[PDB]
Amino acid sequence: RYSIGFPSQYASGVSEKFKKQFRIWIVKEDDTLYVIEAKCTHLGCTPNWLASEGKFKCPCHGSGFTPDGINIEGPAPRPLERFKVALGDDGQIIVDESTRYRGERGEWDKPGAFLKV
Ligand code: FES
Repeated sequence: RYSIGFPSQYASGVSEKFKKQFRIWIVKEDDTLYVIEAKCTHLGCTPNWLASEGKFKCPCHGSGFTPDGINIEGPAPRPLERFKVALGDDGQIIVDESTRYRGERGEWDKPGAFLKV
């Protein structure tokens, strides 16, 4: 549970603001904003946004992820997890890390999984 500011403060694509501090990527996809835990779901390393290649490269066992977190290569077996994102009373985005949405169980499609912006 913390704040990552106003939706305006982001552009489409991948932001690495709170990567060092909160171990997250904040991604605005087409219509929407969502928050990716930078935690490889192979064993546990911290992968690396690679804008050139449109990819989060995990340096642990090569695992590759698309900009939406989908596991596309390497040993990683499932997409990178996502956190609940809500607008506060002050309009700023609260992230709640103790709720998580698993893209391969249709959890990205349920409330708090993203913000429409
Ligand atoms: S922990 Fe990321 S590839 Fe193994």
